Amino acid sequence: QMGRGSEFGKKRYTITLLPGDGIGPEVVSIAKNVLQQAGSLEGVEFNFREMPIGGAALDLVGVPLPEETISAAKESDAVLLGAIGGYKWDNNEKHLRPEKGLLQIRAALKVFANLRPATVLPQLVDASTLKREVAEGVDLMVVRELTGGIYFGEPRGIKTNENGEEVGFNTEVYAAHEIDRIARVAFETARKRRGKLCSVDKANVLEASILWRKRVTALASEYPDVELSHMYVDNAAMQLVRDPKQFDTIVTNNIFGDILSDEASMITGSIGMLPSASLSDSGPGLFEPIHGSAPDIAGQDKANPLATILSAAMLLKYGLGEEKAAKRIEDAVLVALNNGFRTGDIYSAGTKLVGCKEMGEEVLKSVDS
Amino acid sequence: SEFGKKRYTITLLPGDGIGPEVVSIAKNVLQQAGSLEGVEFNFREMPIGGAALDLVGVPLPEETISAAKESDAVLLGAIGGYKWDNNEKHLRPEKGLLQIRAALKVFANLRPATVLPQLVDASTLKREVAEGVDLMVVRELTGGIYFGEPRGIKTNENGEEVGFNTEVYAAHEIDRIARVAFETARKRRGKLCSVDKANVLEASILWRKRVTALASEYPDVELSHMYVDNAAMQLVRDPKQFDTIVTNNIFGDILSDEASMITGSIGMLPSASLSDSGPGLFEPIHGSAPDIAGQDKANPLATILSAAMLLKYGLGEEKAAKRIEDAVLVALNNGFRTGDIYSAGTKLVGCKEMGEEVLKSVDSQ
Ligand SMILES: CC(C)[C@H](C(=O)O)[C@@H](O)C(=O)O
Ligand SMILES: CC(C)[C@H](C(=O)O)[C@@H](O)C(=O)O
Ligand SMILES: [Mg+2]
Ligand SMILES: [Mg+2]
Repeated sequence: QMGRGSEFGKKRYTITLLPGDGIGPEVVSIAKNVLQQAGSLEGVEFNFREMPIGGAALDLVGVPLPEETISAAKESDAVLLGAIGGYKWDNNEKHLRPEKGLLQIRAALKVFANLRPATVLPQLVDASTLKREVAEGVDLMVVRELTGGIYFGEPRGIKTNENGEEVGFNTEVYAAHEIDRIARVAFETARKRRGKLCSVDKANVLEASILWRKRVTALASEYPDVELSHMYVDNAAMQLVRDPKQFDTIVTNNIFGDILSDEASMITGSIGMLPSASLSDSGPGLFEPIHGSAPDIAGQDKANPLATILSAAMLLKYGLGEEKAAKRIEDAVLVALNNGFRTGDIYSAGTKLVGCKEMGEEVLKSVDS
Repeated sequence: SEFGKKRYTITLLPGDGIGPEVVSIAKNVLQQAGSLEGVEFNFREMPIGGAALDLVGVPLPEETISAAKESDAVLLGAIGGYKWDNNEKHLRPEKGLLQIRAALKVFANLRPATVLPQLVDASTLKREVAEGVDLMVVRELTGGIYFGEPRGIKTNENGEEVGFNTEVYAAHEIDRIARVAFETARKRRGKLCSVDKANVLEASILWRKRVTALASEYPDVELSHMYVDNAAMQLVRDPKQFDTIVTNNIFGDILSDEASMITGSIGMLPSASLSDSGPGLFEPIHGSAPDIAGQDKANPLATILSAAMLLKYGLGEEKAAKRIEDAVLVALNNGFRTGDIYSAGTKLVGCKEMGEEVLKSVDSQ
C-alpha cells in the first residue's frame, strides 16, 4: 500500500559518479544535487559512490580505468560521468592516456547504444552559425553504435614490414547481431518521435556498410510505423549543414556516429547544453555531457553545468524509467534559461551572466518551486 | 603555325546522369581557351560507370583504362544512378571510379572550397561566417579503408554474417600525400592542418607521427593537428580558420563534402587528382544528378573549372587556365545563374546557355 520495493514505497538507486578531469567534478557535483532534489520530489532516493577514471585514475593508481571502478560501475543502477582529459597525460603511452579509460568503460559496461539529441533551443537560436530560419526548430537524435566497429576491431596495430617501413592498420568489423541490436534501438527511438529513421553508411564503397544496410533494411518490416531511409555518410555531412530539420532519428556506426553527432552538436551552436546516454541490454547505462574537460577553466566556477544536469535527466528517463523526475529537471533547466540565466559559453547581450554553481542554484531553485 | 602548335591528348569520361552534358561544355570551353594560347586537343570519349555497365557489363572496361593511361589528362563528368544501385558490389558504377583512381595512381586529391562573393547568400551559414571562406582539402585518394585488405562479408561457423574492411597505411603513402599538402599550403597562406583520429586508431597514430616528422622539411609552413570529429565541428563554427587540410581517404571524403556544402554552391566546385607520373584525373565534386539529366538544367561551371584545374595542374598551361577562370567570373558578374545558384534579380539560364556565356567571354578576349 505504500508502494513497490522494501523502503516505504520509495525507490532507491545506486549511482556511480565518475567526475573525471578538468571541469568534470564541478559539473557532476551540481548534477548530483539537482538529481537528488528532483528525485526526492518523486519518492526516489540515491546512494552515490564516486570512483576515479581518466587522468584522475592515472594520477591515483596508474591506469585510466581501475578494475575497482569497473566493479563499482557494474554493481550500480546507473553511471554518471563528468569529463575526461588533460595536458598532463598528453605525452603518455597510449594505453596510459585518459581517453583509453573512456573507451574501456564503454566496452566493459557493454553500452552499445549511444543516444545524442541535438536540438536548437529557442532561447539560444542565435548561437548557431547557421541562419536563424535554418537552425530554428532543429531537433534530431543520433543513435550511434558505441562498442564495435573500427574502435574495437581486430586486428589492429603498427608493425614494421620487411623493408623496415611502418604500417598502421585497424579493422572496421561488424557481426550481424551487432547491427541488429543498434538498429532495433533506433527504430524504437524513431517510433517515439516523428517516425522517421535515416540509416547512414558508406555502402557504395565498404563491405562493412553493405552488411549494415542489409540488416537495417531487413528489420524495417518489424517497424511498419517507421519510415526508413538510407544516406551515405558524406551526403549526411552535407545535409546536416543544408537542411538539418529534415532529420528525426539517425542511426550509424561508431566512427560515422562520432563525426556526425559532433557536427550536429556544433550546428545547434551550444555544445555546453548537450547531454548523452549510452545504454546496454539490462545493465547500468552510462550518462555524460558531450563537452570535454575544458581544463583552461577548471576550478574557476565558469563551466556550464546544464549538459551534465540534462544527462542526469537522461539517466532518470532512459536509465531508470523515472520519467516524472526527468521532466522536473528538464522543466527547471527551461525556467532558468527563460529567466535569462547564462553561463559564459551561452552568454548573449542583455542576459544574466552567472557562474557554474550559481546556474546550478537557479535550476535547484526552480525544481523546489 | 601547324608545326609549332602545342597538342595534348585528353580522355573524356562523361559517365552518367548530367555527366555528358557538363563534359561536352567543358570540352568546348577547353578548346577555345587553349586555341587562344596556341594549344590544340585530341579528345577521346570512353565509357565508365553506369554507361560502361550498360555497354559491356563492367564499370571500368580495360579499353578505358588503356585510353586514360595513354593520354595527357582525363576529364570526368559524373558516376552513378538509381538504375544500378541494386547491383552486386563488383558491378556498381562507383567501383569504376575507385578503379580508375587506383589504375592512374592519382593519390593526391585537391578539393578547393571557396565562397564566391556573388554567391555568399547561397550558404546556410550566416553571411559574416561564410564570407571569405577559402580552404583546400588534400585527400589521400588511393589507400586507406577504400582499398585495404582484408575486406569482405563472410558467414562464420554459426551461420552469422560478419562484414569487415581494413584501414591501412604504409608510411610512404602518408609521406607522399603529406608532402603534397605541405607544398600546397606553402603556395597558399602557409598553414596546414592535419586531420586524423589518433586518439583511437593506430593507423591515425602512424598518420600523425609521419606528418609530424615531415614538418621540419617545410619549416616555413605552420602545422597543426586536429581530430576528425573536431574538424567536422570547426568547419561549422569557423571555417575561415582553415587554409589547407590534409587527411586520409574516408575522412577526406566526409570533410570535403561538408566543406563544399558549407560554401553553399556544390555546382561550382572542381577537383583535381594527381599522380607522381602520368595523367591526372579532373572532375566536379557534384554527383550525376540523374533527375535533371537531359533537361538542360545542370550547372556546367564546376566541370568548366575542373578543366581549368586540368590545364593548370595537369598540363602546366597556366595562361589558358586563367582565361577559363576569368570567363566564369565574367559570366557570374553578368548575372547568369543556373537554377542551383539562382537568386532574385539574376538571369536564370539553363546548362547550354551558361556554357555559351562562358564561351563568348573566352572568345571576347
Ligand atoms: C575522446 C574520443 C575517444 C571520443 C570518441 O571518439 O568516442 C569522443 O570523441 C566522443 O565522441 O565521445
Ligand atoms: C565512391 C564515390 C561515391 C566517391 C568517394 O567516396 O570517394 C565520392 O563520394 C567522391 O567524393 O568522389
Ligand atoms: Mg567526438
Ligand atoms: Mg563524397
